[PDB]
Amino acid sequence: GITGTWYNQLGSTFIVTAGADGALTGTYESAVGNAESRYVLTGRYDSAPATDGSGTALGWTVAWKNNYRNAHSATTWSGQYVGGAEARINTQWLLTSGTTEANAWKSTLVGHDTFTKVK
Amino acid sequence: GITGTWYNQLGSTFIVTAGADGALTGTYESAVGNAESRYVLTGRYDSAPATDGSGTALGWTVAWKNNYRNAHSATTWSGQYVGGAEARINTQWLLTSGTTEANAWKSTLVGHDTFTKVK
Amino acid sequence: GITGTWYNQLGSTFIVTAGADGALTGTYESAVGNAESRYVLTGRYDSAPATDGSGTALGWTVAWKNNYRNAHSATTWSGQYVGGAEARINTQWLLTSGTTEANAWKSTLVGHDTFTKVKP
Amino acid sequence: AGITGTWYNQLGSTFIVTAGADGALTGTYESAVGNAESRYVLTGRYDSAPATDGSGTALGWTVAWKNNYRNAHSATTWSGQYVGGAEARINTQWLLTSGTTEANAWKSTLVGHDTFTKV
Ligand SMILES: O=C(O)CCCC[C@@H]1SC[C@@H]2NC(=O)N[C@@H]21
Ligand SMILES: O=C(O)CCCC[C@@H]1SC[C@@H]2NC(=O)N[C@@H]21
Ligand SMILES: O=C(O)CCCC[C@@H]1SC[C@@H]2NC(=O)N[C@@H]21
Ligand SMILES: O=C(O)CCCC[C@@H]1SC[C@@H]2NC(=O)N[C@@H]21
Repeated sequence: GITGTWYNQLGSTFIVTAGADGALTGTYESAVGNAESRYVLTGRYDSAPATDGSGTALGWTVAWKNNYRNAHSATTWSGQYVGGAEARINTQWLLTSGTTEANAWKSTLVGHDTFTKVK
Repeated sequence: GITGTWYNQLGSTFIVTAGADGALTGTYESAVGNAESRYVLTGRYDSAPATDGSGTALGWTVAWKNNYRNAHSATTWSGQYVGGAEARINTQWLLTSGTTEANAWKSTLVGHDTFTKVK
Repeated sequence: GITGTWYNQLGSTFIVTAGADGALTGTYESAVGNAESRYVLTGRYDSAPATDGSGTALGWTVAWKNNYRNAHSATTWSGQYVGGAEARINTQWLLTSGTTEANAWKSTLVGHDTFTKVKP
Repeated sequence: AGITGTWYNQLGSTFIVTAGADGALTGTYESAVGNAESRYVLTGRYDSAPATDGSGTALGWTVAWKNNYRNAHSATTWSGQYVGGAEARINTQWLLTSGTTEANAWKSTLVGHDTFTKV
């Protein structure tokens, strides 16, 4: 259910393949921030989720360097996939920028992204 | 400097290889929680960091399923590598469990782990 | 604007008064968790926000002890009030439970609540 | 009662607090970093009947970063627990939200962790 194209509330595009082995691989294109075009992502998901009606835990990382620019930053998304008619991936994320030690207190943004199969 | 065996303040063991393509690959073994033995990890890091004294941004994911146990959960660590005489990786993390829709409000733990190469 | 009765996406009820010099005071009633009835809250907000369309920063705390039970925990909400035709308070929160040192790694839940004045 | 007094975190900030019998926290905060000058009002709450099994005492407080000297249009909340004894600490995680346009709301919130000691 996870493999495919997903869109969050910002209009970013998350292209992912879920491997039989628990791997997530794909590309991420952000609608905002110091980013242009596609970035590599890799992550992991629970390939044998609970028998009951529970979400499928997952996470992935983008480092914001590609052939066009380098923001010296990385975002990790941690969340769960929920299938069905209005399938969603509900996430919280941490975006860490490379900082000097003096500025490390302000290195990390936190937020939440909800991904759907429709824009 | 990222490639190696790292330990956090809980005693967990993070074995990682940093590839020239920006990939992080390896295994994680937690000293705590619903976990036993090693788990696959994958992540990304900035392969061309700033040269101005800033750390190197990175992130990785563990889904807590292996051949022995499945916690139906995933952790993402977002942080930066700080080089020096005593290299360190400073992270914040998000641990999401698969939940029902009604219990989604309590799906995600947050914390912070600091890693060094001192066993 | 901020003063009023607010409800989040869980159906929890946030009754707050914004004071002239930056105080937030009121009661919180959670629809979920180890909680029943109302709890005291206190917080702070920016009483002189920007006038450029930016939201109004604010935050508050609940310790989850009242006359009926005590969860040995506290939540803080950090967020901003967004004025307009549909007033909204958008927050992220941290819920810390009192733990032993050995369990401190799992002391804190994180989430996000959005509040409106629409009664469920 | 162990909460009442002057605390310092790892940044050099000073946290001056009084714990009321009813569960109130009141005092002042002076940050060593950020868009901040002199003391700011804080208010918060703590568990005034904590467990007696060696667990910490849950607490939180808020600073809005306006005082008579300046206004950063931001607020921080600290959520954590007090741990007593010879090496007393208040261990926290925090969320700092800046007032933003809706277009920039995705980057409104910084997250971190502060450890307060009596020294
Ligand atoms: O500005 C940067 O340093 C890189 C781009 C950051 C984009 C963030 S990642 C979290 C949030 N979700 C998105 O789809 N975009 C932003
Ligand atoms: O309990 C689970 O659901 C799986 C084990 C989680 C262990 C967490 S991940 C964050 C923290 N850092 C560690 O080294 N262990 C814990
Ligand atoms: O279970 C507890 O320890 C006390 C109740 C916590 C309820 C939380 S606070 C964050 C979220 N928002 C709500 O309205 N309820 C939950
Ligand atoms: O820059 C601002 O908007 C106001 C100052 C923020 C200071 C933060 S609060 C979290 C962290 N802990 C501190 O003691 N200072 C910083």
